[PDB]
Amino acid sequence: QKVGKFSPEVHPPITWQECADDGSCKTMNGEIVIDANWRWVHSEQGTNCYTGNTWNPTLCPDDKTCAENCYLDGANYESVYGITTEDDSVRLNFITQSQGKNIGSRTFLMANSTNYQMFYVLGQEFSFDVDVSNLDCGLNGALYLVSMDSDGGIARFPSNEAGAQYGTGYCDAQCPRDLKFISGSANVEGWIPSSNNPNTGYGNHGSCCAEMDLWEANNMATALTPHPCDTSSQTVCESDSCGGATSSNRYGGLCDPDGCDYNPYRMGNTTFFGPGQTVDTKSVMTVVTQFITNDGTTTGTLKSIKRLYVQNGQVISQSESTVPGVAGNEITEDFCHNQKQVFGDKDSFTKHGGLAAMGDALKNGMVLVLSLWDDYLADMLWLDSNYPTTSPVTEPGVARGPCSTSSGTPTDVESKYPNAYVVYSNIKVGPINSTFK
Ligand SMILES: *[C@@H]1O[C@H](CO)[C@@H](O)[C@H](O)[C@H]1NC(C)=O
Ligand SMILES: *[C@@H]1O[C@H](CO)[C@@H](O)[C@H](O)[C@H]1NC(C)=O
Repeated sequence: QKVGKFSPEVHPPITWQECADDGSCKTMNGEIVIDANWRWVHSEQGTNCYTGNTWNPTLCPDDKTCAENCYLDGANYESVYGITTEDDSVRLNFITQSQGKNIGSRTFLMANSTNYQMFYVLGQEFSFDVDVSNLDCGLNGALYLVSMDSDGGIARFPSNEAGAQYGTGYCDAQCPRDLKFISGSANVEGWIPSSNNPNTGYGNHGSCCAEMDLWEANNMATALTPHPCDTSSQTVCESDSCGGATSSNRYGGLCDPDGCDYNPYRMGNTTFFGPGQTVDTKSVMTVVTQFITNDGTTTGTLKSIKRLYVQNGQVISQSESTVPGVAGNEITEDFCHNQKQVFGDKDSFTKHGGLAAMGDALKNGMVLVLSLWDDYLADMLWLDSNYPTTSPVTEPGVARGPCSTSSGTPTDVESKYPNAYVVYSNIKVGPINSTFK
């Protein structure tokens, strides 16, 4: 992608902290960039290169031609995308009106104006605070890690002239082909609009990546899900090599589209995560995610992922799995194997390396994503509600939340909750047990 000049790109700044065993935590300055896919893509004096879910056929006949012709540009974070920052806090609004109608956003935490803040959390812990009280079923405020390049693909693909500044170089375990710019080129070739989503379509190329879903939730449900890949860093895909939820064969690819999820509701305890419940979604909460290794050091193999919450001065641990025979409250090899077994989902997790593989991604740098969206693929029924909708409720793994099968249809949630939003704050990174108590 090339760089336009109609608006300057100003990242709204955010603080976060780095802790030590003490409990002492030092303040680190950072800033937030919107994903390139939400940007206006225009010609020298555009004239859109991309409107709705369809490219400009004259401006973008090919990837090479479109790369010559089209430019990324600066984003008005508040007035257009509903994005603001407040000391340690970031807020993302769902529906924001201006010249156009914006639905949600995907953003990344940057260290400086040109580079993503890489995190190294193997044997470490990652903590943050979140307000999901103004979210409802159908919505998903996601906070997660991906194996992106610090620079946004500039070093590997010089034709990319914008880089991490303009939020380029995205990838994940879904190996997504909806990205307009992949690897220094456009992805207009072989574009097919989405069947239900009027904003997205899919080109002949995708962007594979490891993915550690720390947090995907609304006020009714949450999910912690590692997604390993055969190879860890950003790999490009051709069309049907991809796999992923978007494609027609989701498992014919190099990454795991499902992951080893832990959802308390899905694992049996239906009075743990929700409004007025053990972990009370009506109020702000701290979300701790430890990453235990073999030797308890930063160099060992990822043995376990532990979840602790902190609310109102009380440490509250992850609730157990009452599913037989799926034991514990931690994500491990043995838990994941029995999970996939007992639930009857394809064990794509192990096929692509499992937790060992996911540790390897974490061993290298991974970038922090903060996002908020509704789901056009599955109406978010895999997070809240019963999935698949046809199967019996009481069948193990079917019920993931207390929400209707009929809810979460994008048109309804966009019509119902235009003032909905998420709040991410109080981001701390340090040794196990160093970011709370
Ligand atoms: C951003 O941080 C990276 C990593 O240290 C560095 O390579 C780059 O030069 C930085 N940019 C600055 C300080 O302007
Ligand atoms: C649900 O989880 C909570 C939190 O650990 C626990 O106190 C409660 O016993 C669980 N419910 C059942 C039926 O075990």
